[PDB]
Amino acid sequence: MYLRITNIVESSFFTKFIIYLIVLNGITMGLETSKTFMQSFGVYTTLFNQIVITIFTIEIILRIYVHRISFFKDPWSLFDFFVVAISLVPTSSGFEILRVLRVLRLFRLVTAVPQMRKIVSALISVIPGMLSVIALMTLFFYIFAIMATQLFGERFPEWFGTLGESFYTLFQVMTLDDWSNGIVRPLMEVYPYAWVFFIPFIFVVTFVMINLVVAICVD
Amino acid sequence: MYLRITNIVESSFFTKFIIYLIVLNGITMGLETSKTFMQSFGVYTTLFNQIVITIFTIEIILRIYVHRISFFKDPWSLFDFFVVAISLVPTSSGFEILRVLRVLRLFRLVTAVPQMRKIVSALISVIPGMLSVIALMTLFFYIFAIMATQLFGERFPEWFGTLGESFYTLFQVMTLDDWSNGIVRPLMEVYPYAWVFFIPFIFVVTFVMINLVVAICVD
Amino acid sequence: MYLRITNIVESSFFTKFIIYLIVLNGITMGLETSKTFMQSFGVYTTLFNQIVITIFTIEIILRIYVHRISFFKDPWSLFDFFVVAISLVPTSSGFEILRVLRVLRLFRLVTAVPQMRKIVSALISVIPGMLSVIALMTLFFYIFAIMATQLFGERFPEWFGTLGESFYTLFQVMTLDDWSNGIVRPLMEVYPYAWVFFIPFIFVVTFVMINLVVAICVD
Amino acid sequence: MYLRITNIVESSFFTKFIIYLIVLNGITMGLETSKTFMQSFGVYTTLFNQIVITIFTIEIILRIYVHRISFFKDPWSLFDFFVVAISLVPTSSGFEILRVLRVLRLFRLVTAVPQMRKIVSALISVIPGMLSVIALMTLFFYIFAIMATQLFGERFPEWFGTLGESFYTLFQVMTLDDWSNGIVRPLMEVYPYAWVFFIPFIFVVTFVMINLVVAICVD
Ligand SMILES: [Ca+2]
Ligand SMILES: [Ca+2]
Repeated sequence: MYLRITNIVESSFFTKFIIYLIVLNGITMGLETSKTFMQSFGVYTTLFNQIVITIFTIEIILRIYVHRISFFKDPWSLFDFFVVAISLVPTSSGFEILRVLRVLRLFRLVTAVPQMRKIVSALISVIPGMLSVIALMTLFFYIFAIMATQLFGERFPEWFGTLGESFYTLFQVMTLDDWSNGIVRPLMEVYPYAWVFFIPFIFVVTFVMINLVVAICVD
Repeated sequence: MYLRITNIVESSFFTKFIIYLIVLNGITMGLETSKTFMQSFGVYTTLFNQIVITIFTIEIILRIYVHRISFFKDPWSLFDFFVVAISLVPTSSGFEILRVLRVLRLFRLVTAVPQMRKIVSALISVIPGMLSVIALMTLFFYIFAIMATQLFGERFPEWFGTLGESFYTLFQVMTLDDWSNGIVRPLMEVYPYAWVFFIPFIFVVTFVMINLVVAICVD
Repeated sequence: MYLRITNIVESSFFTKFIIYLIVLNGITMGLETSKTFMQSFGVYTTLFNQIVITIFTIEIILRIYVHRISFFKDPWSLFDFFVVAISLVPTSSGFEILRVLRVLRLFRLVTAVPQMRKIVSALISVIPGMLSVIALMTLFFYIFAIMATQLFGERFPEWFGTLGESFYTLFQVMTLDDWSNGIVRPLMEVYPYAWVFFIPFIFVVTFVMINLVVAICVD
Repeated sequence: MYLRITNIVESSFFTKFIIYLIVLNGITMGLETSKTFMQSFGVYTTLFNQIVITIFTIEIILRIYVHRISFFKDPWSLFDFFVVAISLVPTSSGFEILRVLRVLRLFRLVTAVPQMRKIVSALISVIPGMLSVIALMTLFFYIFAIMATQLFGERFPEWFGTLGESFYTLFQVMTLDDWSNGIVRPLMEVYPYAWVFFIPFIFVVTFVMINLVVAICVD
């Protein structure tokens, strides 16, 4: 039966049928948003949902026999596995993000339609070039986050109280989001010199970020 | 009579006369802004305004006898038709926005003068080389918007209570506009881990946007 | 005496004596900032000021005989002229920005030193290859600023009440400064669809602004 | 004994031992953040600290014999000296920032690992080609910072009261951080024309900054 299924799975109709399902479960998920819609068609949607989930595991099962090892060395395939697997944990127990993480299957429209794959791959491929910088920065954030925690977290614990909090705040300053009126001006009412910590921080982090982008507009 | 009017329409004087009317009507519309000016010279204005609208329909009528089907295959011509069209719907009934949409005719200055046409066309021309990415993002926004609506819309309905609102709020975070003190910090007072949703959201969306820009610094 | 002075003006000493004065008057102007310093050495620096103002007029006079018509066709010279002229208008009368515009002379350090001149000129020269774009944008701002005034000015006059106000607010949205929580969200409490005006406005304006930057990276 | 140690220092083991210490002290410094961890194992980590600081000075001592004048002409080497030196200054007296500045030693992970050194060097190397522009801006900031102090510092001393504050505030406008609702709109409630100072300021400073990035995508 091997070549029978290898001709079912690999068939245009099979793929195009999967894609047709994604776009339907996709649409169906944007409807599960309406409290109104659930009070009229809630049952329709939960069933339709459970259905598609089977169809996708059947498919993923079929897909595996036709590929075996070759499959668990395909990024795109692994993805579909894990995404469907997430969708498999029952509508219960554990955390509830799993019920929410289900909507990740709409990312299959990327995986199971070229052009997306291409563009996605075009994007991801840039990442290796950045890891030298990214590393540098994370060391930097780690260093400043520590300094910040022990300079400001006594009077300003919301913002710098914990190593993690400083990380968050520092990230915020880096996105330049409300950094002066929101954060540094307050700090200064107590620690006049706080500007000496944040202006340099901003220069460095924005400098690095400009290089990093110019780096990507060459490779 | 055709070649008579073809010579009239194609005549530089005709074009330049149109362009002259635009720069007059534009100035007129900026004066229609002043409550003072309208009490003084509102009469002068509304008639000069209606006059121009006639002239522009006559022109557009003339312009079609001289181009026929070639016209409705011209972007710029279509534009002008559709723009003057808007301005034709009476100063009453339906949606008061129409009366306001009238000012779109000042975009005829773009259409009736080249170099503008050049620059605009230069701009537009970049779009198709972006649609692979734009689509990618929209799928992303769509996925996260749904996730957010079901993660935060109960305690935070202004911001996430609805698919639309999540779209809006998500866009706002993307523009990095007041995203931390304005939104995530609040969110966190209830959902400590909301940073796990938004920091990734921010990296991705910002990354994509950098690639999209560099993509245009190649083509 | 012509060639005598033509040898004084062109003299490296003279030029370097000018640059020396600038850096002093510059230093002197940052000292004039302190209320304390003025209560000690105010009279010192006021005279020192009037002194330098003469020296600079003497020079610009000498500079003219030596160059005549050639001088009033030099950007950098015209500048130096006008910036000294401002510094000549009596310490009284009219507007008091003239007392404040006097600090523009420190821009002579840009004029009187190359590399600065190089860099300034390098910058400026990019401008003509932007005017096509700048025009487009200004037309756009003018169009939207009009729409906005007659759509939100009635309920929201601080922000859109006047053509100028809308220009201002629009600029602010363009810099993406506090635009959603600060403006569009309030707007929406009254005009639910105001998002329809501002999201597009942002796309256009930021798209256009990105192209304009990529233009300056191929020129 | 010279060549004996020149084979100790210049050994793989040595370097990799140093790197191993950094990553350990680094982890130790993130644990010193927790008030909990300090009430438990504070003693462990305070000793561990003095230990590493010894090892590092011994190493730096060794490193100098093996290198002499070649060492105090290596950026990276000088760094480690200075950084370790700061870490030597007793746990008392003067200012406490010295105690905090100690965490700068984690920058040795950059000093003492290539690729980092490469990437950092890549970045720093870009700087000299910016000094022409940077200079320009600092003159510009200085000129406007002075202007602002005398136009707004009387009614608005938090923001422009002192030369320094104006620098700070102006910097903030440059990052476009809450500049309109936070600063200019208020300023305008008293000085209607303040927009005539800040909008130009913003174009110039943003324009320049755009070029400066385009420069770094050519050099
Ligand atoms: Ca803000
Ligand atoms: Ca902001």
